[PDB]
Amino acid sequence: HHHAENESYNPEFFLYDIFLKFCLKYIDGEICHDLFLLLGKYNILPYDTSNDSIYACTNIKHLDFINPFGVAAGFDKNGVCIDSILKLGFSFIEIGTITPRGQTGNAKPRIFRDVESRSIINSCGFNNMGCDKVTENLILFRKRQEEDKLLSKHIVGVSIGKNKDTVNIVDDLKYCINKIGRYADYIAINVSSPNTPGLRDNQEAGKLKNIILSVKEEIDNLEKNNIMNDEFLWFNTTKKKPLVFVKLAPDLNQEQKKEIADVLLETNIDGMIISNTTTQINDIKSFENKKGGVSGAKLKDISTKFICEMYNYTNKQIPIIASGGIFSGLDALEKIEAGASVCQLYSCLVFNGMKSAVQIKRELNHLLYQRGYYNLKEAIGRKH
Ligand SMILES: Cc1cc2nc3c(=O)[nH]c(=O)nc-3n(C[C@H](O)[C@H](O)[C@H](O)COP(=O)(O)O)c2cc1C
Ligand SMILES: Cc1cc([C@@H](C)NC(=O)c2[nH]cc(C3(c4ccc(C(F)(F)F)nc4)CC3)c2C)n[nH]1
Ligand SMILES: O=C(O)c1cc(=O)[nH]c(=O)[nH]1
Repeated sequence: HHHAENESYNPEFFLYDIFLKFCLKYIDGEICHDLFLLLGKYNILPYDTSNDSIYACTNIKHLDFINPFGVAAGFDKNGVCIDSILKLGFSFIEIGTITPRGQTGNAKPRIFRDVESRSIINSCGFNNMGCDKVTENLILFRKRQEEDKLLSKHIVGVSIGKNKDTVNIVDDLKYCINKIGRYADYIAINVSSPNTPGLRDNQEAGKLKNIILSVKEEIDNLEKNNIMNDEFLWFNTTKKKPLVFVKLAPDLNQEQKKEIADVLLETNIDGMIISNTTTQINDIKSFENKKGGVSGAKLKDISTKFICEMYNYTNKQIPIIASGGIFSGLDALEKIEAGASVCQLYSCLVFNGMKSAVQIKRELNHLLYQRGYYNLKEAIGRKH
């Protein structure tokens, strides 16, 4: 895997795969992740030195993604590794999920990998330093961005959720908006983690509608009450108020999916993230003892079908962010042709490591060539 065919700051430098195979075999998952974050904290991760193809750029409303690959929520929960993760070759990252107060999360061990099936199962429970500290972390990023031209088009979304013991989710969502919203290019509303009791209940149509409208109202009030401030309000990439996405769980029946789509149309959500982890996977022997949501290759078909379903149920009016089992350029094109405008990676970064973005971007470009597309946007929804 000598990178020279396509030194150490190259994401495909041959030692990374060697270290990763060893880590995946012998080293606890959460310790591997700590080591990754530590390398990123000290800016010693490798970095991608390519200009991305202009023919694989994509957008959701005014968000102009330089390429179609971001890192999904839950990878940099605290926003401590934003620059270094982006510089691996990703166009955006969704930090969080954050909650108003910090939490250490559910008890360990709580994360388990299965290399054979390229799957993960987790019961993390929203481990994060809390909205106020993560807001300081994001502000530090936004200040570095302001000075580094190389980062000026990269996007940062923030996933928001509730503390375990909070009764009304809306209170926690509004708290996060008023503290971190002005530094976000978009807000992702997390009503789909399987590891916070009762959170998924908020996918019910009536509750979801009130959640979306409350979040939009709070963002709109943030603007109204602060535009005239001397310091410009939107200290983000877009220089506009954050868009609002909802992240949905794949474990829903067809009637729930249809009622949610009706709500998304009425409330004018800006995007839907399809999807979070699933609790409906049984045939992973090494996970049989274990609690939580499953990610990875065994989630691919489930979530791709879910994209097709919500694209049609929303009559193609709500942009889609794809999450679930994306590893290859083929996987990515299947999500886009199913309806997605943009892809998020998580398991691919765990199992393929530092080369994840370089490799998948290369694979997608070649496929767009072979398939005869002029650009990526032409492929969106072409399955339908
Ligand atoms: C350890 C772990 C923590 C996660 N934490 C979050 C989270 O905090 N918020 C969220 O919206 N999704 C979270 N996810 C889900 C991912 O963002 C992603 O939606 C999911 O893993 C499916 O994508 P993949 O198959 O590419 O891994 C987490 C996933 C894992 C494995
Ligand atoms: C929230 C959460 C997620 C997790 C688990 C699922 N994350 C991981 O397994 C993980 N994350 C990052 C890595 C990579 C890495 C890590 C270390 C090294 C080395 F340099 F040390 F070799 N190389 C490569 C893949 C790049 C891995 C294997 N736990 N908790
Ligand atoms: O923090 C977690 O446990 C978590 C959140 C989420 O949204 N999805 C997930 O799989 N885990």
